[PDB]
Amino acid sequence: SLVMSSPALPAFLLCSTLLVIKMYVVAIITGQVRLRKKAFANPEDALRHGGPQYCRSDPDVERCLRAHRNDMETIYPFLFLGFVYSFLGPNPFVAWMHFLVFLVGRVAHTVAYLGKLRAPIRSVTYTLAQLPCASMALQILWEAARHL
Amino acid sequence: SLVMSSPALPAFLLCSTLLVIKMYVVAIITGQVRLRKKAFANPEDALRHGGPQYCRSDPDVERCLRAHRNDMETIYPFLFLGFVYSFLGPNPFVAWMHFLVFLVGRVAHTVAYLGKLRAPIRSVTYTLAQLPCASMALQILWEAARHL
Amino acid sequence: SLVMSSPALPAFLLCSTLLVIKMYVVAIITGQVRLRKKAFANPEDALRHGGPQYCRSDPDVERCLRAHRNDMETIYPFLFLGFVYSFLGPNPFVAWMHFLVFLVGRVAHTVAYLGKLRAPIRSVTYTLAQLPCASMALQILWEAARHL
Ligand SMILES: CC(C)Oc1ccc(-n2c(C(=O)O)cc3cc(-c4ccc(C(C)(C)C)cc4)ccc32)cc1
Ligand SMILES: CC(C)Oc1ccc(-n2c(C(=O)O)cc3cc(-c4ccc(C(C)(C)C)cc4)ccc32)cc1
Ligand SMILES: CC(C)Oc1ccc(-n2c(C(=O)O)cc3cc(-c4ccc(C(C)(C)C)cc4)ccc32)cc1
Ligand SMILES: CCCCCCCCO[C@@H]1O[C@H](CO)[C@@H](O)[C@H](O)[C@H]1O
Ligand SMILES: CCCCCCCCO[C@@H]1O[C@H](CO)[C@@H](O)[C@H](O)[C@H]1O
Ligand SMILES: CCCCCCCCO[C@@H]1O[C@H](CO)[C@@H](O)[C@H](O)[C@H]1O
Ligand SMILES: N[C@@H](CCC(=O)N[C@@H](CS)C(=O)NCC(=O)O)C(=O)O
Ligand SMILES: N[C@@H](CCC(=O)N[C@@H](CS)C(=O)NCC(=O)O)C(=O)O
Ligand SMILES: N[C@@H](CCC(=O)N[C@@H](CS)C(=O)NCC(=O)O)C(=O)O
Repeated sequence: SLVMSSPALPAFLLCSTLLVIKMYVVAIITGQVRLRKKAFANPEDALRHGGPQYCRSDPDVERCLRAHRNDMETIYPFLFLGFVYSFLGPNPFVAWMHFLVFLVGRVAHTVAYLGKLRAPIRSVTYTLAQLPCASMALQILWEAARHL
Repeated sequence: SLVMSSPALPAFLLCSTLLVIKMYVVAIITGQVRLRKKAFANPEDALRHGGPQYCRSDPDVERCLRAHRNDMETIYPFLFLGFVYSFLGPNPFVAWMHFLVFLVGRVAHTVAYLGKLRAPIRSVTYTLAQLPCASMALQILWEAARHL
Repeated sequence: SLVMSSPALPAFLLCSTLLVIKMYVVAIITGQVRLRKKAFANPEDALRHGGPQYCRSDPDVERCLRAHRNDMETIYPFLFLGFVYSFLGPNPFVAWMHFLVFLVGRVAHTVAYLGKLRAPIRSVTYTLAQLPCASMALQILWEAARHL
C-alpha cells in the first residue's frame, strides 16, 4: 500500500486520524451541551427547541467552542507539518516520538479544557504539544531551503 | 499527470477545490454583508466607512462567521481525510459517492445556514456530510494500524 | 529527497512552513497580550493570575484572535491548494510568484492587522494574497476535471 511510501507515515496517519476523530468528538459534545443547556446560536434552532429565549450564549457552550478553536489552531498545522515531515526520512523512533507527544498533549489539552482543570495544566499540555510541531517546522524549513 | 497517481484522486481534487471556492464565496458574502449593514470588526474600518458607531456586531455578519467557522470545522478535515483516502485504493464508485455526499451536504449546509432555513434542515445536511468523513477516518485508521 | 518530487515543491514548502510559523507567532503574541492586559478567557486562568475579575474580554486580545482566525480562513486553504498545485507541473518561476505573493501578502496582513494600520491597507493585503489562491484553485479544477 501507498501507506508505506515512508517508514514514519503509518504512525503519522494513525495519530492524525485519531486527532481528527477527537475533534469530531468535541463537535458532538458541543451539540449535546447546546441541547442540555438550551443555548442555541440561531433563532431557527431556538424556536424548534422551546422558544426564542433559547437563542443565547452559555459559558459551557463557549468553552466547547474555545476547545474546538484551539484544536483548529494547532491540529490543522500538525496535519500539514507531520505529513511533510514523514517524507523527509527522519529516524523512525524519533518521528514516532514527535507524533506521540503531539497526540498525548492534544488529548490531554481537551481533557484539561472541557474538564475545567486548574491552571496551568491546560497551558502546559498546549506547550508540550507545540514542541514537536516547532521541531518539525524547522526541519522542513532546512530541507526546503537546501533544495531551492 | 500526477493527478492520476490513484483512480479516485481526480474526483477528490474536483470536490475539494469546489469546496475551497465555496468557502471563499462565504468570505466574499461576509464582506458584502459588513458593508451593507455597516457592521465592521475594527475601528479603522468603521472610521473609513462612516464613523466609529459602525464598529459593531450584526446578527447577519455573525451568521456568516458561523457558517465560515463550521466550514473550517468540517471541510478542512475532509481535505486531509479525502486526500489520504484517495491513496488507499478504494472502489472508484464508492470513493466518488463519499466525495459527492460531502460536496452536496456541505453546499446544502451553507444554503441552509445563510438562507435561514427552518430546523433541522441545516443540522441534517451537517450530519449527512459528516457520514463519509467518519467512514474515511475509520478506513484510514485500519490501514495505518495494519502497517505499523 | 522526496522534496524534489516536483520543481516547485521546495519553494512551496518554504513559504508554507514560514506561514505556519507566522501563525504560531500570532498565538504567542495573543498569550502575551492576555497576560499584559490581564484578559483571560477562562475562570481557572483568571484565578491563577489575580482574580475572577480578570476573566474578561479585551479589544487587543479580540484583535489578535481576529488575525489568527483570518489566517485560518486563508493560510489553511493555501496549504492544500499550493501542495496540489506544486504537482501540476506549473512553470517554476510562475509557481514561485504565486507562493511569494501569498507569503508577502499574508505577512503584510498580520502586520496591518496587529499594527492597526489605516484602512484599506489590511483589506488590500488580504485581496492581494487571495489572488494566487484563486489562480491555483482554478488550475486545479481544470486538471482534476480533465482527468475524470
Ligand atoms: C493564561 C496564559 C495566557 O498565560 C500563562 C499560561 C500558562 C503559564 N504557565 C505557568 C504558570 O505559572 O502559570 C507555568 C507554565 C509552564 C509551562 C511549561 C510547559 C512545558 C514545559 C516542558 C518541560 C514540556 C518543556 C515546561 C513548562 C507552560 C506554561 C506555564 C503562564 C502564563
Ligand atoms: C441544534 C442542535 C444542537 O440540536 C439538534 C439539531 C438537530 C436535530 N435533529 C432533528 C430534530 O428533530 O431537530 C432531527 C434530526 C435528524 C438528523 C439526521 C441526519 C441524517 C440522517 C441520515 C439518513 C443521513 C443518516 C438521519 C437523521 C440529524 C439531526 C436531527 C436534533 C437536535
Ligand atoms: C471593511 C470591508 C468589509 O470593506 C471594504 C474593505 C476594503 C475596501 N477597499 C478600498 C476602499 O476604498 O476602502 C479600496 C480597495 C482596494 C482593493 C484592491 C486590492 C488589490 C488590488 C490588486 C492591484 C492587487 C489587484 C486592487 C485593489 C481591495 C479592497 C479595497 C472596500 C471595502
Ligand atoms: C476527547 C473528548 C474529551 C472529553 C473530556 C471531558 C472531561 C469532562 O470531565 C468532567 O468535567 C466537569 C467540568 O466540565 C467536572 O465537573 C467533572 O468532575 C469531570 O468529570
Ligand atoms: C455558497 C454560497 C451560498 C449562498 C446561499 C445564500 C442563500 C440566501 O437566500 C436568501 O436568504 C434570505 C435570508 O438570509 C432570505 O430572506 C431569502 O428568501 C433567500 O433568498
Ligand atoms: C508576524 C507577527 C507580526 C507582528 C506585527 C506587530 C505590529 C505591531 O506594531 C505596533 O502596533 C501598535 C498598535 O497595535 C502601534 O501602537 C505601534 O506603533 C506599532 O509599532
Ligand atoms: N488563541 C489562543 C492563543 C494562545 C494559546 O493557544 N494558548 C493556549 C495555552 S494558554 C490555550 O489553551 N488557549 C486557550 C484557547 O485558545 O481558548 C488563546 O487565545 O489563548
Ligand atoms: N461548533 C458547532 C459544533 C456542532 C455542529 O457542527 N453542529 C452543526 C449542526 S447543528 C451546525 O451546523 N452548527 C452550527 C454552527 O457551527 O454554527 C456548533 O457550535 O454547533
Ligand atoms: N471573516 C472575514 C471575511 C472577509 C475577509 O477575510 N476580509 C478581510 C479583508 S477586509 C479581513 O481582513 N477581514 C478581517 C477579519 O477576518 O477579521 C471577515 O469577517 O471580514
